[PDB]
Amino acid sequence: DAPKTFSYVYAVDPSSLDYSLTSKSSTSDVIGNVVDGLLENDKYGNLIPSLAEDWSVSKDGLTYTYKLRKGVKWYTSEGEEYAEVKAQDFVTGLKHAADGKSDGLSLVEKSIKGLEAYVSGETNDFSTVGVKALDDYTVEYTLNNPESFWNSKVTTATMLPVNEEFLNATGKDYGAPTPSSILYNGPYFLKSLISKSVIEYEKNPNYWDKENVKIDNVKLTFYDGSDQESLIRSFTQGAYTTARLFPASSNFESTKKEYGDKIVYSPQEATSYYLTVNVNRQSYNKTAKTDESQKTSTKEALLNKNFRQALNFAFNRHAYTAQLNGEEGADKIIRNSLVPDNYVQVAGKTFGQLAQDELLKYGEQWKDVTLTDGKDTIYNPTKAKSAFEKAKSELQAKGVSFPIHLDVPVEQTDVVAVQQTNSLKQSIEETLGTENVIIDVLQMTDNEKESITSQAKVPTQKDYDLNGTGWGPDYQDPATYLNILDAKKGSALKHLGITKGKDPEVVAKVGLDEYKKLLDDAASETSNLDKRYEKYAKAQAWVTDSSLLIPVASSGGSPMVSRTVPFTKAYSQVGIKGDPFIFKGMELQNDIVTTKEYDAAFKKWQKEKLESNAQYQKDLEKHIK
Amino acid sequence: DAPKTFSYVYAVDPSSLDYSLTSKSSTSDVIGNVVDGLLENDKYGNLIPSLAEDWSVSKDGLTYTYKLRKGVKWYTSEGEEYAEVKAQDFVTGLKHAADGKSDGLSLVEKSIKGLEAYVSGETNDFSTVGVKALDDYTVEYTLNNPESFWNSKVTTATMLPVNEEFLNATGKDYGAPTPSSILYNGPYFLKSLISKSVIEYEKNPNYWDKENVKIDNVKLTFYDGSDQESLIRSFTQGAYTTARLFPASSNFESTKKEYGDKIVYSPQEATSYYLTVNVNRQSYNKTAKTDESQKTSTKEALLNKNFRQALNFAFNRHAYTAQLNGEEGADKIIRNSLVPDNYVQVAGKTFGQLAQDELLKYGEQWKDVTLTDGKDTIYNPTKAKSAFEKAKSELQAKGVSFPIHLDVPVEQTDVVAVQQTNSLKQSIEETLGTENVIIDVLQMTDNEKESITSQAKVPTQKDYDLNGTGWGPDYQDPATYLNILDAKKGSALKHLGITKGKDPEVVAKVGLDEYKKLLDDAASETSNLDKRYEKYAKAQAWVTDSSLLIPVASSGGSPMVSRTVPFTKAYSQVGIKGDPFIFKGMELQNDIVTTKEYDAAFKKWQKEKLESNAQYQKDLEKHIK
Repeated sequence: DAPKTFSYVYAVDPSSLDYSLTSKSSTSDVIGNVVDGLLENDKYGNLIPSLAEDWSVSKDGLTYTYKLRKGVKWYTSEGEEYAEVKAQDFVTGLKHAADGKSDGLSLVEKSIKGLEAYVSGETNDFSTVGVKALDDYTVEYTLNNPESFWNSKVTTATMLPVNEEFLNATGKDYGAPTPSSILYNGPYFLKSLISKSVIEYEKNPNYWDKENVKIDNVKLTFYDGSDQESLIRSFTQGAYTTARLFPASSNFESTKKEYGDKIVYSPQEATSYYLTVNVNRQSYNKTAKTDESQKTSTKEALLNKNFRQALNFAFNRHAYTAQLNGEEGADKIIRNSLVPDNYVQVAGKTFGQLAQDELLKYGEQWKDVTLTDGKDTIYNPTKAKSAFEKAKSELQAKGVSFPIHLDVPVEQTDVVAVQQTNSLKQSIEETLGTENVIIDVLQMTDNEKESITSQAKVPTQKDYDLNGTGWGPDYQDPATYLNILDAKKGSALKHLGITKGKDPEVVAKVGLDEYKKLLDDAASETSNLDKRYEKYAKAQAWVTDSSLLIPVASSGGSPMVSRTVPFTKAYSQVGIKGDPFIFKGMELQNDIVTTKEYDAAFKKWQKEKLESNAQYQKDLEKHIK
Repeated sequence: DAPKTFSYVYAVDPSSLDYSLTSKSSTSDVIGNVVDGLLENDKYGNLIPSLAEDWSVSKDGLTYTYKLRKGVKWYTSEGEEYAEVKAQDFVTGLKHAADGKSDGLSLVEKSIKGLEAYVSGETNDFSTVGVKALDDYTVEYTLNNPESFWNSKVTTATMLPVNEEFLNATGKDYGAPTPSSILYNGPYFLKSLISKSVIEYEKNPNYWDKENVKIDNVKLTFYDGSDQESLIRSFTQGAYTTARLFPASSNFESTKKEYGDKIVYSPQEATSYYLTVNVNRQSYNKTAKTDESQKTSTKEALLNKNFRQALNFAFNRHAYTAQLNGEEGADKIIRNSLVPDNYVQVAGKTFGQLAQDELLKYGEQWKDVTLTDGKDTIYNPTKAKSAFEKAKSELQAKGVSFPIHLDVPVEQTDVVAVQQTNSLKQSIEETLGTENVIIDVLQMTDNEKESITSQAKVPTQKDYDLNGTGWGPDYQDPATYLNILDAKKGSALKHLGITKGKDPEVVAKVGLDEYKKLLDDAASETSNLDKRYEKYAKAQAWVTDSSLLIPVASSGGSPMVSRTVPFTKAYSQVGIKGDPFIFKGMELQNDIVTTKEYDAAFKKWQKEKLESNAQYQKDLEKHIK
């Protein structure tokens, strides 16, 4: 349901309940809950009607008139009806503040006409002061000067109403620090006021605005400041509704990890996911195209490198991976390469660092593109439109018809895959415009999607224009990734519609023959790791530029909570000795690992892993004999 | 202490424990914990010694030789010593993989010399294959070609050792999915393997590297994927050490708030804290200056506006408020003005918006300075050095001697105040250089700090050059702040060493007479709120430029946790009806408010409060009669 009791603390006892005579907040903090004035504040600070249901100010700004609500009663400490709140109770309160030498008078002493002369003593009768009860329900204030901020003063303790009969009947005991010494017309009764112990309010069931009083009981235990941690301790046990924390105390950091974020996203792993562009499709059993003019224009468009690059630059990876992971986890799985950035290294430089240095040769469009993990560096609508206009003119000189239709199958029963593909259609069509490119998302069963993609071994059966797939490593060398596009044995050629031994026509068109020379020149380096990894980085740059394997994401990046000490476990990306279920070296702890501790441990591990692998590689020389 | 049991899940049963014959990960995930090979991985991925205590490769890269550790034993399922691990066990394992038609052979089939011919069947004797036991503790591999990634292959299941006696003795039952079907030499014993139920490992107490095995017991309950939420549920009950979360499930968001950050910093409040520059000091009972030449040069320096602006631009507020609040709470209390940004508004434009528009008249140094809350916009070391060089030349033409010494008292027993003042000395001296300015932090008792600042009513007793103090509002008008510098009645003049009715000399030097004309012109507007608040914004711009009241911070910004529904409570900055202990309108809830929910509620409240106050101000017209 919803709680109706509020429990917290207070720090200063009220020495007096006479709100007319003192405005120290140790009194007002009680009185503001139990005694109402002319106006209130809403949740936005606006001065809204309280005991005055309406108010007006004269044209000259000197006269303020308040129309009171009629059915409002004063109530005793015991809850018994005393009398009806009348306009004269506002003359009484202000007259009591003057006669009683109140400390809260300087806000209105020189504003209310004739009041300053009455407090100084040069008049002895209150009739001259600019507060009048024109009738039982009309309070009128007259000021010396116009005050645009006057209404902000009517919510002070000095300006509250006081019943004259009760004031004189109780006499010297009026305003004593006990609940029986004042009368109540506000949202709450003061049920208990025990010095250096407790303050208790209970909702007044006859309050005129009882429906806005949503907390029925309020209890404030006395807090001396001797134990700053009693509050967060009581809150954790459920005794307090709220708890102030103190950043300077010796215990703040422990409090921070107990109530801080604990969800962490595992580091990205070695499997790389990408989209395969079918540049040699001869199966159209599942297409949205109608003409052969559309099939032809699509086939020529996909063979154009500028057109594949325009698709690449137009694809919003964050929106695509926000559908599978979180919005907070969307960047945690993005990969802009095929070989992971740090899969190997030479002289402290990661493979992605090497591959990026070879990438700008292919054109200015690769400026600022880093072949890294964690953030989409490829998506660029400006670059995508610039790439497409170049493709548009090349194709338009070949009788190509626009828009280009692109079939992308997806399993209808896979909600995330549908949402992801719909986002792919969205980002590309938004960037390139639907008069240019149309992504035809074809939803279908598990098996027909599978029958035209993953179990369509024969390339001539691959029935799509774009499809998502992945690849993971088998040995600690870039070739385990980069060999999948090998013109004669590459396993990824069937996903592009290319058979391993045929199609020299298509292989030459997409440039896979130039890639083949890059593969063999890199493979020839059997000993020199520097030359070897430099030459494979040239191959990765070709893949990035080719846009045949439009990168999407990696494995890993899954959210989790854990009491495992992170980055103590043995680590590997090939073999079995660093797999996820390897427990040698792993440490456990009693407390949940917080997100901040995990991210600080990850950055330190990243820094140490770089140094360790580099020192290890230098030490490979000592194992020669 | 530290837990020694790991509890989680597994999803695929091992169909076989014969690691030589299959490399499916449903087998390797078990075997990697219980059977060791030549090399391991450390926590960084490096291939480190395992059963081979050292290894070498020939100059041509074709021959790899591994020196085994001697005291390693094979152990039964029961924990009984079987035999000592010898080099021949690596010939046996690879020969078993060939004879048994293993699926994990394609990694090394064409690398190990003569192996491919043996698996194809054109040789029938294993003596031709490039794996040899040169003695009981020397394994030698011969490759067809050099492979810089070869060692990454020796941690695969296919490459693990196998005892020949046990292999032939157990026969057809070898590798069955039961723990008695293999032998153990790795970190763990396989204690239980019940299909679709449990996998249990126990630490092997005789393991050669037992000190790196820090988890004693591992239990993996079978997880079928039928209930994705069983994992986070079991983790919350303490049954699992870790738990994967699934961002697509209907329950992820609830999981996120249960394990997400819950600490929130209350919004900044109306009290403004600032540093008062003593421009008229005639009490030197607590100073670090020695000469009169230093007192004179300091007195003239503080009267220079460029010098006060250089101090202002040089003061790092984030570092100062990182000592009182958190490092995560440091910006949560910063204020760059005297009047709060949104204290009043005209036509949807906040007072800080008005004041900023009047600020750039005073010079280019106020470019990009916003008079807002939340982020230090004043601190600028470039602007501080540019301001000081202008001050340097003006003062150097008046016989002023550098560095300028500035006394700043602080209560020694107040740790935070000491740390804060030391950071003030740090940031200013780092920016301006210690040959130019020196901030002399004078630590002292509670009372002497109090005796020369807050209870030194007479201005001639103010014994400092800079001191921190604050001021809060009494009515909803900018004048409640801006009147404190009034030349004849302003309460803040004594903090600058200026008496309310005297010192026309000093008042004219710092320009407080020009400020006085700004105050009266603004005060003259009794009705037009637009002209009134525009003219007070001109006064605030003068204060910002004067740098007599160098702004520091606000009240509020305190960290807390709460079950209160935020921004339902009545709100006010003057009066008593919106004070912190006002409970009318406040709502409670059962769950702890998370930081994300509180910050989304704050931004929405900020947006609504702006619209509500503006609609309210337009509606003030209907109350005229």
